[PDB]
Amino acid sequence: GSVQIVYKPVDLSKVTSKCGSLGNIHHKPGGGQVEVKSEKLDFKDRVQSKIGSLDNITHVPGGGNKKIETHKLTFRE
Amino acid sequence: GSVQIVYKPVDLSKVTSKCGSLGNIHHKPGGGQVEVKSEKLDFKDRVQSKIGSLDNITHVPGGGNKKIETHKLTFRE
Amino acid sequence: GSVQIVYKPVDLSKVTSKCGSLGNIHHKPGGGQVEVKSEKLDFKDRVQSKIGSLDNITHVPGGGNKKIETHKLTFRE
Amino acid sequence: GSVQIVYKPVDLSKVTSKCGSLGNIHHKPGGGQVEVKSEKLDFKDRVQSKIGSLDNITHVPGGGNKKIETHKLTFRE
Amino acid sequence: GSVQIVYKPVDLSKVTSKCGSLGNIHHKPGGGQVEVKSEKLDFKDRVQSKIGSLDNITHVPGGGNKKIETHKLTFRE
Amino acid sequence: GSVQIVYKPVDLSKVTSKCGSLGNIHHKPGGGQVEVKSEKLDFKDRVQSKIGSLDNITHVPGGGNKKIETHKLTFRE
Amino acid sequence: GSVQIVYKPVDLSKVTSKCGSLGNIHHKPGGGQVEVKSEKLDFKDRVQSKIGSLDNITHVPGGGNKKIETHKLTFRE
Amino acid sequence: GSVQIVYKPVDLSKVTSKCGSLGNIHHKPGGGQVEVKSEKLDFKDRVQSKIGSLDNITHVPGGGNKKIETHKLTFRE
Amino acid sequence: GSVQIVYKPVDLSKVTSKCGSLGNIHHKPGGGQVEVKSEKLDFKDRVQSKIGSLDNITHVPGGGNKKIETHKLTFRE
Amino acid sequence: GSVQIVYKPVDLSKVTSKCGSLGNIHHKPGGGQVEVKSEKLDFKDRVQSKIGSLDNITHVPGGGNKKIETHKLTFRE
Repeated sequence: GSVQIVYKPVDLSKVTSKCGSLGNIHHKPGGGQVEVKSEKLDFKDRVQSKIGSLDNITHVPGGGNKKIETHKLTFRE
Repeated sequence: GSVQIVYKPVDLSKVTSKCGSLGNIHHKPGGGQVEVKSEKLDFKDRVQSKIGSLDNITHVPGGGNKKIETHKLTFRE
Repeated sequence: GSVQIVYKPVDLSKVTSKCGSLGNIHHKPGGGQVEVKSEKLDFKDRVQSKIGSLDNITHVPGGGNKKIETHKLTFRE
Repeated sequence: GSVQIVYKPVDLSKVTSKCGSLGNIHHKPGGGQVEVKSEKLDFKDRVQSKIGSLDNITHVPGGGNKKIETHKLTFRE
Repeated sequence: GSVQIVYKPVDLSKVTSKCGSLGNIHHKPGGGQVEVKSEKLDFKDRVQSKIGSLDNITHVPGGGNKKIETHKLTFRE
Repeated sequence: GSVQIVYKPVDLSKVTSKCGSLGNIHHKPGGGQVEVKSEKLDFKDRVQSKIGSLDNITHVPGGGNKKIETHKLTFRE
Repeated sequence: GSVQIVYKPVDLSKVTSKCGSLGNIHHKPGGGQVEVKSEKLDFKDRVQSKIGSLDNITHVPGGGNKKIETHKLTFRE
Repeated sequence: GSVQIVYKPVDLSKVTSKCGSLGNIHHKPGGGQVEVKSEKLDFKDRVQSKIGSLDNITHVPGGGNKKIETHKLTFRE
Repeated sequence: GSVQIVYKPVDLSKVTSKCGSLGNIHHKPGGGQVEVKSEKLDFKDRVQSKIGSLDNITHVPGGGNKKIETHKLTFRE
Repeated sequence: GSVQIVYKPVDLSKVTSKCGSLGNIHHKPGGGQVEVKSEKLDFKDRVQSKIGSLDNITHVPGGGNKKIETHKLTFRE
């Protein structure tokens, strides 16, 4: 019972950006107010939690391109 | 019982952007107010939670292109 | 019982944008007010939750193109 | 029962950015106010938690491109 | 029962940025105020926690590109 | 007798190929026979001769693109 | 008799190939026979001769692209 | 009789190849026979001769790209 | 009779190859036979001769790219 | 009769190869036979001769790139 598996994908891909100018961004929000009340906290096992967050993010990449490639060969029995 | 599997996809793809100018963005919201009250918190197993969030994001990539490619060969029995 | 499987798709695709100018965006909302009251929280297993959110997002990519490609060969028995 | 598995994907990919100028970013939010009250905290097992956060991030990469590639060959029995 | 596994992926990838100028970034938020009250803290096992944080980050890489590659061959029995 | 000659041709040309897959070429001619009889050969001055040849050529370039350019400026008086 | 000659050709040309896969070339001719009979050979001056040849050429370049350029400026008086 | 000659050609050309995979070339000709009969050879001046040849060439360059440039400026009086 | 010759060609050219994999070349010709009969050879002046040859060449360069440049400035009076 | 010749060609050229893998070359010709008969050889002046040769060449350079440059300035009076 011969089994042959050949796995050779070829990727010549290209994720590209060109910008001539990326300027004059202004991020001036007014002041936020967050008031969170939790009487008891009791986290267990796998938990990711954000309580009372005020995030002011300015994210200006000249690129920002991305490429996620996943390869997976699975030979069970 | 011979089995042959050949897996060679070819990808010459291209995700491209061109911009001449990317300017003059203004992000000036008024002040937000969040008030969340939870009497008891009890998270378990796998939980992702956001409570009381005020997120002011300015995201200006010159590109921002993306390419998600997934390959999967599965040989069970 | 010979089995031959040849898997070679060819992709010369192209997801492209051209813009001459991308300017003069203004994002000035009035102030929001969120008031959420939950007497008890009890999350279990796999849960994604957002409670009391005020998100002010300005997303101005010069591109923003995307390409999701999924390949899957499955050989059961 | 001969088994041959050949795994040689070829990747000549390219995630590239070009910007002529990336300037004049201003990040001037108003002052935020976060007030979080939790009567008892009791975290267990694997927990990631953020309580009372005021994050003012300015992230201006000249690039910011990324490439996540995952390869996985799995030979069970 | 001969088993041969050949694992030789080839990667000639390239994550590249070019910027002509990356200047004139101003990060002047107003003063934040965080007040977090937790009556008792009791962390156990694996816990990552942030309580009462005011982070003012200015992150301006001339590049900022990244490449995460993961290879994994698993031969169980 | 003022003579001004400005010779500035501008060339942004582009000779491009994209081939996803180029395979499975078989060049299997039958055997040939060449018989040339002569007695005298008296070549002189500029002679490019070729007598009694049997060529089998498999020429498979990945692009094989050509660009031939020729600029001449001649000036007598 | 002022003579001005300005010779500034500008060349931004581009001869490009992209081949995803270039494989499986078989060059299997049958055996050939060449028989050339002569008595006198009297080559003189510039003679490029080739008598009785049997060439088997497998030429498989990955690009094989060419660019041939020629600039001449001739000036008599 | 003032004579000014300005010879400044500008060359930003580009001869490029990208091959993902270049494999599986078989060059298996049958055996050839070459028989050349002569009596006198009387080559003189400039003769490039080649008598009775049997070439088997497998030429597989990864790029094999060429660029041939030629600049001449000739000035008589 | 003032004569000015300015010879400044500018060359930013680029002859480039990228090959992911270059393998599995087989050069297995059958055996050849060459028989050349002559009586007199009387070569003189400049003769480049080659009599009775049998070449088997496997030429597999990783790039094999060439750039040939030639500048001449000739000035008589 | 003032004569000024300025010869300043500027060369930023680039002859480049990138090969990920270069392997599995087999050069296995059959045995050849060469038989050359003559009686007199009377070479004179400049003769480059080659009689009765049998070459087996495996030439596998990692790059094998070439750049040939030639500058001449000739000045008579």
